[PDB]
Amino acid sequence: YTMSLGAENSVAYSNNSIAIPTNFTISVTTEILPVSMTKTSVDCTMYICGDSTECSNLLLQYGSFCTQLNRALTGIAVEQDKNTQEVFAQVKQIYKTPPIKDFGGFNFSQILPDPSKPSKRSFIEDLLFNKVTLFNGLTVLPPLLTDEMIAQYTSALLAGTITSGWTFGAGAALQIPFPMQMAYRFNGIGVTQNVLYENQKLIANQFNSAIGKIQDSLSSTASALGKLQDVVNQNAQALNTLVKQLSSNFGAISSVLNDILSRLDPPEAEVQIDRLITGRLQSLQTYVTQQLIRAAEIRASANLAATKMSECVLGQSKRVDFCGKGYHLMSFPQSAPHGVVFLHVTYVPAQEKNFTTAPAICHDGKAHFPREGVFVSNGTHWFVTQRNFYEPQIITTDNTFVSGNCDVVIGIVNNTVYDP
Amino acid sequence: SALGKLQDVVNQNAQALNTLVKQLSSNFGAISSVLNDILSRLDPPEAEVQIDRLITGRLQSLQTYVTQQLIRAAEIRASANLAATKMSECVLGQSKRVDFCGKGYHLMSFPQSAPHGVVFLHVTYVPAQEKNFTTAPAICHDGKAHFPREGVFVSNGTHWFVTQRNFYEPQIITTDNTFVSGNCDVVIGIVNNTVYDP
Amino acid sequence: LTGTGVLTESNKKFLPFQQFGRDIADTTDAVRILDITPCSFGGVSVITPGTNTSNQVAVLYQDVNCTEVNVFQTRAGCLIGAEHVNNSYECDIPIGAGICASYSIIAYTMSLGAENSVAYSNNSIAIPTNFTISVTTEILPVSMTKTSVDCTMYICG
Amino acid sequence: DSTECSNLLLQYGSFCTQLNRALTGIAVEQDKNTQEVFAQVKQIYKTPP
Ligand SMILES: *[C@@H]1O[C@H](CO)[C@@H](O)[C@H](O)[C@H]1NC(C)=O
Ligand SMILES: *[C@@H]1O[C@H](CO)[C@@H](O)[C@H](O)[C@H]1NC(C)=O
Ligand SMILES: *[C@@H]1O[C@H](CO)[C@@H](O)[C@H](O)[C@H]1NC(C)=O
Ligand SMILES: *[C@@H]1O[C@H](CO)[C@@H](O)[C@H](O)[C@H]1NC(C)=O
Ligand SMILES: *[C@@H]1O[C@H](CO)[C@@H](O)[C@H](O)[C@H]1NC(C)=O
Ligand SMILES: *[C@@H]1O[C@H](CO)[C@@H](O)[C@H](O)[C@H]1NC(C)=O
Ligand SMILES: *[C@@H]1O[C@H](CO)[C@@H](O)[C@H](O)[C@H]1NC(C)=O
Ligand SMILES: *[C@@H]1O[C@H](CO)[C@@H](O)[C@H](O)[C@H]1NC(C)=O
Ligand SMILES: *[C@@H]1O[C@H](CO)[C@@H](O)[C@H](O)[C@H]1NC(C)=O
Ligand SMILES: *[C@@H]1O[C@H](CO)[C@@H](O)[C@H](O)[C@H]1NC(C)=O
Ligand SMILES: *[C@@H]1O[C@H](CO)[C@@H](O)[C@H](O)[C@H]1NC(C)=O
Ligand SMILES: *[C@@H]1O[C@H](CO)[C@@H](O)[C@H](O)[C@H]1NC(C)=O
Ligand SMILES: *[C@@H]1O[C@H](CO)[C@@H](O)[C@H](O)[C@H]1NC(C)=O
Ligand SMILES: *[C@@H]1O[C@H](CO)[C@@H](O)[C@H](O)[C@H]1NC(C)=O
Repeated sequence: YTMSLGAENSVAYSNNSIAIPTNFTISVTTEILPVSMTKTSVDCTMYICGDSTECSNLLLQYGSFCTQLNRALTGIAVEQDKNTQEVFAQVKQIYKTPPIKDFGGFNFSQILPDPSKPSKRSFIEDLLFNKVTLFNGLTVLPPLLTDEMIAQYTSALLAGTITSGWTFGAGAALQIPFPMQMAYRFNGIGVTQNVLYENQKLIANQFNSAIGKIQDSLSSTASALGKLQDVVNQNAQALNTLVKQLSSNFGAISSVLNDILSRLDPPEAEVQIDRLITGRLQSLQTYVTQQLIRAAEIRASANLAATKMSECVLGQSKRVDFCGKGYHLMSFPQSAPHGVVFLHVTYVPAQEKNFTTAPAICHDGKAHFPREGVFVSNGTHWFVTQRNFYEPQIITTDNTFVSGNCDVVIGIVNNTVYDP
Repeated sequence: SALGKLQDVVNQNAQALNTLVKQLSSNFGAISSVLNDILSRLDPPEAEVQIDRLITGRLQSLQTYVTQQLIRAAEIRASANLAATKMSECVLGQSKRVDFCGKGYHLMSFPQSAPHGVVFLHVTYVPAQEKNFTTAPAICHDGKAHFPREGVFVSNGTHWFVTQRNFYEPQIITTDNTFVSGNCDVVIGIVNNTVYDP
Repeated sequence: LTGTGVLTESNKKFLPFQQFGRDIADTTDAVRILDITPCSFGGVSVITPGTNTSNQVAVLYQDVNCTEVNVFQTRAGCLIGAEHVNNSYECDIPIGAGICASYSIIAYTMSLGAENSVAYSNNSIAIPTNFTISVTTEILPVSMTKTSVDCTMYICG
Repeated sequence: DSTECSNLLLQYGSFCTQLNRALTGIAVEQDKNTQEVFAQVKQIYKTPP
């Protein structure tokens, strides 16, 4: 068929009509970002020749490409370590969650470290690790930061986020009861603190339900970590392709160097060695170039991940869709085998209602504009509310300001303004 | 080693050029690394065979160097895009992004030149001398719940004040800097207090 | 068929018509039944606190269980010449697998940072009473040397 | 379409698969770039008459 771009709808746009939500949704979405890849070291002399002195002699008379390839691979490994350090080792102190989990009904046991010691990983981290499944001079250099240390970094970041908000990302951590932290975050997205202080129980229940939906999605729905799996698969495919190319004839009489040496005279043996060296060296050049390109891509992804950690996790971001769809509230990091997972907690408007607006109010031959919010009328009664939530208030001189007469404003209506 | 990044960049470039020069004087499987001796010693068929071999080797070395230079140029372009962005919203303005231009609340930045790069001196605000106070989500007065317009309600042990979030400026609770948004029967943590009406 | 490696008793079962056995990469693995496993090999790294600070060095064999050949064993391989201390310091020379070295040469596990527990409780906040103006230096390369190579002159001369 | 090329390339290796995989990955990446840049919404809104 021809793919459909999405649902087709027409929005009722009028010069005196607005739609304001009367309810909200706390939605938790998951974002996957690769942070690093496997550190592979290739010994060029061992790969091309395989501990044969004569092939090594012909290689060293050929040139110094081996040093260049080793330097490139070493630089790739150090870049991977730096990527891991920059994404994870950001906070200079390891914060510990207090034993009394009094977060005003906001459950966090699914992302907090489990006291039962499952390698000091949260239950979500355990599912993330379990969901992804991971001789010729080819070695795998272990990462500098172990999985437990990465988990401890994530736990410290998460504990600092809960117990201090964004204060610990800008200096010394300052304790906050985590309810006024949510009130501050609501203030950041344009919602007054009264919404939280009226619907705290509902907000906590919705947040726990969203975490549970993430629980079910990670438990049942597979292929949720497609990016990390794709990175691992590409690296494994490239390595396997190099391994397969090790046993190519390249125009020689045999792909086994030892067989050539034990069968053929030194002049013809060395010309066959030259052919094999040319082929294997070209294959290694191709592999190193692809590895460098992939390392650059992974470095860009890790820079993006570090920016997301610093902006979404250590604070509240006003950037649209940078930390999840909707008005971003907070983010929680979770460790992944070769990357990171961001649980973005966001505010989504819902349950909308029609209203009639007016730019200003003409009262006593004067134009009154709202300080913050918008003028809305249901039926024949006029009120002022806030943009992101329907909280009507009586129009009063305190929350409105006067600017000129009501002759130049287009769309102004006649209404009374209460003077207290 | 304060300017270690620029030093690393110039060292990498110098190493690449030095490696190219060294590879120029490599045998590449021929009889000698010099071409004039090949001309003066061999007959035209063998001479052109050795010249072809040397051309192939040097062409491979030059392509390797060019590819490395292209990768490094892409990385430097990314770094320069980052630098231009940092200049754009940290020198030409104030950035609200966390840790983009310094550890702490960024105030302003100053750019300075460098032999092959730029250096940003980020002036940032860092809180210090933290003190512990007793808080409440709202204040109950005349059967009504009062919330601060901006800031937070704190208590020093006996009296309740309202201050700002990033600094301690305690002020008496007043109807001017507080707003009423309901009663005291729904707010968790409500604390009874009086609000001065001027 | 000539080669270098270690002959080992094989638990795999061959067939009467089968003589050689090759695993992935089409390389010889088992020969008639004896398994061929090449002897241990790997890289050699040197850990030094710099020539001026000291003349002492430690040798790290990566991916080699060097019990066959001050000895420490880590997931990154084995280390010779360093005394294992059970303290926790900031990493100075990154060895790998969470293990670093510092100056006698000691090897330890990385200290992730100062550990403190925020005094988190309801109706309690921490508010600063003073400010600090901090200037932080950040360095970003903007450009590199523009080099032009004439291929005709370089290759031929 | 010469059999000698196939004969001399089957022993040369599997570079053709590498190049095809690289080009396929590039093509998939461009499709993803367009998809990410242009499909920021899932509803096709229409301007009122
Ligand atoms: C908002 O939705 C929740 C259920 O999601 C409901 O319990 C609540 O009453 C709604 N709010 C209003 C004002 O109707
Ligand atoms: C949080 O959820 C876990 C299991 O989902 C439960 O054991 C725990 O009691 C919950 N905490 C609160 C405060 O409800
Ligand atoms: C309210 O708005 C919706 C969509 O914005 C529209 O379909 C509906 O007709 C409006 N209702 C009234 C009474 O205008
Ligand atoms: C409009 O809504 C307000 C709610 O504040 C209510 O007091 C008023 O009666 C409503 N007017 C009409 C005409 O429904
Ligand atoms: C909206 O447009 C209509 C034309 O259909 C006009 O009669 C009306 O005065 C306009 N109202 C405002 C507030 O602009
Ligand atoms: C508002 O009232 C004034 C005075 O009664 C009148 O001149 C004007 O036409 C009214 N405006 C509207 C929009 O009804
Ligand atoms: C009191 O303040 C200190 C520093 O000012 C802070 O680190 C601590 O969390 C606070 N709470 C205590 C000691 O209960
Ligand atoms: C709190 O401060 C007020 C005035 O700033 C003072 O009257 C009172 O004695 C103080 N109480 C304590 C316990 O420090
Ligand atoms: C704080 O929590 C304790 C129990 O942990 C409770 O007794 C107290 O009433 C709470 N105070 C406020 C202001 O929420
Ligand atoms: C606040 O005062 C009202 C009446 O004056 C009383 O009913 C209520 O229990 C008081 N609350 C507290 C926390 O003292
Ligand atoms: C170490 O540094 C010193 C002074 O900085 C210098 O003289 C020496 O050459 C360096 N290395 C050696 C060989 O000690
Ligand atoms: C080395 O081998 C011994 C026994 O052969 C084993 O106990 C030890 O775990 C190995 N060391 C490592 C981690 O390579
Ligand atoms: C740490 O290591 C030392 C020496 O390796 C050993 O005595 C013991 O396992 C640990 N010592 C202490 C005091 O924990
Ligand atoms: C704040 O620190 C400065 C020095 O940085 C000092 O002069 C001043 O007395 C301090 N202020 C307070 C209120 O302690």
